[PDB]
This record gives sequence, C-alpha cells and structure tokens, in this order.
Amino acid sequence: FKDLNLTDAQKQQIREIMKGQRDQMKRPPLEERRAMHDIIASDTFDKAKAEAQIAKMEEQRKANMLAHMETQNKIYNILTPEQKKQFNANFEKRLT
Amino acid sequence: FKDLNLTDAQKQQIREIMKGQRDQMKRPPLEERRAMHDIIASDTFDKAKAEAQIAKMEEQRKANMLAHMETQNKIYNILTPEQKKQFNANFEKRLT
Repeated sequence: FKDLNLTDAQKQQIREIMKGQRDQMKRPPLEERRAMHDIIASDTFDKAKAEAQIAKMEEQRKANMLAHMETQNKIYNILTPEQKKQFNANFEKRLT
Repeated sequence: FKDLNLTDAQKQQIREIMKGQRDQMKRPPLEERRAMHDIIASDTFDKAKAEAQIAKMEEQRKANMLAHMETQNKIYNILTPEQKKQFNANFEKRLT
C-alpha cells in the first residue's frame, strides 16, 4: 500500500527489493500449520500445548517482522522527498 | 474462511463467541504504530531500535495468538461431527 506517482525506475527497483524479501522471509512449515490446526481441532483446548506451539514460532515471527521492516525501509529510501511526504501523510491519515 | 452449512443457532452462538474475542484481544496502541512507522521512515535503518520495538510487542502478539486460538476452538466445539468433518476436510485441501 503506497500510491505516490512512482516512476519506471523505482517501480522496478522496489520489485528487486521485494524479491530479496521473499528470500529473507522464512514462512512456516506445513508441520506447524498442522500442529496449530490440531490444537484447535480438538475435543478440548490444551493451553500448555498452544503456548508451547506459539513459543516455538517466536524466533521466526521476530525474524520476519524485522525483514519486513528492513525491506519497507529500503523502499522508503528510494522515494523522493515529496513522495516521502505523501507517504507519511497517507499514514497519518490512515490513523482513523 | 470456512463456509460449511451452519444453523441459525450456530451462526449466532459464534457471533456471541466472536464478541468475547474483540475484548480479550488487546489491539496495538497508536504509539507503537507510530514507532514502527518512524523506525522505517528514516534516513537509515536502526536495527537495535527495530528489534527492541519488536521485542516490546512480544507479550501482546503471544496473548493475541493464544486468544485467537481459544476462540477458534470454542467455535469448533459448537460444530457437529460432519461439519467438524468438512471443516478439517477444507483445511487439508487448503494446503496447496
């Protein structure tokens, strides 16, 4: 989400960045999915199992949030000042 | 995503359950939103500032994941066995 009258140069640059995003971003193994699922799809809610499962994903979610932040920053520093202006502006508005 | 063939009863019960969701789910303060933003919208990317910020939310993301999990489970235990059956069925086909 970012609608700032881009540029052919940038449109592509932020695409090359996106690519190196899909690679620093270790999404979750079917195993985990199945485990989450299984804890939910159960006669009763084993909380300890649930917490154990959410804790085993901590490190990963952390690394991903970080990668997402770097990436968003790299794109940001491809913007021009009036674009950074529009960018920030949209956000301050998107708080509503 | 789970269309299944409910019941006026179930449809409503899960609305009630959902209502008990919006109140166990501590949404994130404008402050933190602003802080994420600021770290990203910056001449340069301060990693320590980024990790500290992601760390500071640890407690909340966890509590929220947990709640989402209980809630999906209470919903589940309201279904009937052929719905529990479709439910699971969908999922296994949903990994693809």
